[PDB]
Order: sequence, then C-alpha cells, then structure tokens
Amino acid sequence: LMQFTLPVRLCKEIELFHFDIGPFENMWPGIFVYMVHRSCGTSCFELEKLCRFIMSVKKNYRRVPYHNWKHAVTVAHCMYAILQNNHTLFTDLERKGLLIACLCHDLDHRGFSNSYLQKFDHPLAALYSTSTMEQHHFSQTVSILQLEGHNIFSTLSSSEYEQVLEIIRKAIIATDLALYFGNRKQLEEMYQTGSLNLNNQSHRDRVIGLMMTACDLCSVTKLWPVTKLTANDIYAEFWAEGDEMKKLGIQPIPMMDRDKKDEVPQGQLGFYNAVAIPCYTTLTQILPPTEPLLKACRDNLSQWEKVIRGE
Ligand SMILES: O=c1ccn(-c2cccc(C(F)(F)F)c2)nc1-c1ccnn1-c1ccccc1F
Ligand SMILES: [Mg+2]
Ligand SMILES: [Zn+2]
Repeated sequence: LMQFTLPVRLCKEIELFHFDIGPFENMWPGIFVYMVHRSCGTSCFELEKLCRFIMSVKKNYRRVPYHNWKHAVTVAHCMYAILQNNHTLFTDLERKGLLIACLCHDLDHRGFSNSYLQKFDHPLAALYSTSTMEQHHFSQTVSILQLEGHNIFSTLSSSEYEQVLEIIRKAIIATDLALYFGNRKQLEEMYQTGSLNLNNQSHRDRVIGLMMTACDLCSVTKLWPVTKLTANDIYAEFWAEGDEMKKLGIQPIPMMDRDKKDEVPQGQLGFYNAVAIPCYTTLTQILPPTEPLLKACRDNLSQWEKVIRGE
C-alpha cells in the first residue's frame, strides 16, 4: 500500500518518449521505482531489496562525462516508455528483466570503446574476445545480485530465475553497437518477407536486441536543447579516448580527435543517416507505437543540417 508519486509536471512528462530526468540525482531512484511499479506492479519486487539493488548499481557507475548513472536511468526510462506503449506484447518476466538490464547495461564503464581495450591490451580483452565491455557489464550485474540482501528475483523459481538472467544477459550483450548492424538487417528482411514471428524465441531475442539499441541511442530522440547538450558529453569521452590512442602511438579516427572539432556537425549527420534513423525506422515497422522516437530523431537530423548551413 506504499505507492510512489511524482509532482504533476513529471507525472505527465514521464509517459512521453522525450522526457528528460532533470539535474536532481537524488530523485532518479524514486523515478526508477515509479517506472517499475507502473510497468510490472508493486508486488513483483520487495521494495527494500529493490532500493538496496539501485544504490549498489549507482555506486558501481563511474564519474565519466556520458556513460554514467544519468545515462543508465535515461536508457531505463526509454524502455519504460516502449513497454507502456506496447502493453500486451511482452511477458511479466521480460518486463521485470528489461528495466533492470537497462539500469545495468553500462555498469563500471570507464569511457572507452572495446577497440581501445584491445589496443591497450587490457586484461578484460583477454577474458572476453568480443563485446568486451558488455560481457563485463553483465558480470557486474550478476555480482550485485549475489550481495547479501540484493536478490530482487528471490521469489522466482530456479526456471524463472535462469530465464530472467538469460533475458538480461542477451539484452546487455545487444548494446554492443558492432552487433546492431547484423541484427537490424536480419529484422528488416524477416519483416519484408513476412516471416517475422513473435512466438519464435529466436525472433523475440532479435526484437529485444533492437529495443536495447533504441533505448541506448535515445539521447538522439530528445528535444533539440537536450540532444545538443548531451552531444557535448558524448564528445568529451570520444576526445579523451582519442588522447589515450595518441599515447599508444595510434592516430585516432577523426570523430575521436579533439583537433578536428570542426567536423562534429558533419559526423552527427553520418551517425543519424548510418545508425539512428535506420534503427528507429526498423523499430517502428515491428512496434508501430514507437513512431514518436523516429519523429524526434528526424527532427534532430534536420536541426544538425541547420547547424551545417549556419542557421
Ligand atoms: O553521436 C554519436 C556519434 C558517433 N557515435 C558512434 C559510436 C560508436 C561507433 C560509431 C560508428 F563508428 F560505428 F559509426 C559511432 N555515437 C554517437 C552516439 C549518439 C548517441 N549515443 N552515441 C554513442 C556514444 C558512445 C558510444 C556509442 C554510441 F552509440
Ligand atoms: Mg555500453
Ligand atoms: Zn549505454
């Protein structure tokens, strides 16, 4: 009987795809719990275990410009919006597991790509050949679940528990952008040839993978002032990695070179054309109520074209 409520403006705004969670860090746990309750009921988690899990997850996010606690909660909110707009499509286990996956998808990120770990010869690159950081994020998730008082899935049978951790694992692995290209191409073809079947677990996994990409890229679907300021954080990370590449004696790609800041607007165009528009396009074909994400993405592309033309 202990509901969560948000002030009127947030209560209304949080149902929308383009919601910004605000600068008050101390409200984000309350926002997450609010979203879990409206997404799978007040019963599905023990409130004292859930709060303990959230604070341990927060502790294990680092103070990096972009891949921080704020990103985690932004990505979870976008999944909440997708689940609330496609209510009857997903199971009780998928709903429970996917919000947790989004909150944990970047645990212990230091602000470096898999590519820099490979070139630095980091121990995580020996432990994990592909999806280095994403296999690490899932390891960290399992660690926090195994702390005393943190098992939020305590009332799930052994079958259910293994199912929910396999959803979480695949959801987190899918946030490796290198895997997105193949996954989206295969979903496009299954849709065009009419073979896509949401009763096939194999096709379901691909669809959840695309949802995870969409949630992870969702900064490109905000209102222009939020999109434009988040790009400052994204490039702060990229340029830091560029600097570390130069210390290994490797020329960074231009995107990561802080000496080529002039090329940013043209580079965003590339990304919107090559990644973001194709992602939300294919997602809207499979889940029509996610149209607003595609609309907002197109809006922001047109804003970057105005920046290139000095408007
Ligand atoms: O603004 C952006 C410009 C470039 N890239 C980007 C990133 C990786 C590979 C590539 C590739 F080389 F594949 F093109 C492009 N991404 C963004 C961007 C927008 C939102 N999130 N996000 C983003 C940030 C960090 C890591 C992954 C991301 F996805
Ligand atoms: Mg990641
Ligand atoms: Zn992420």
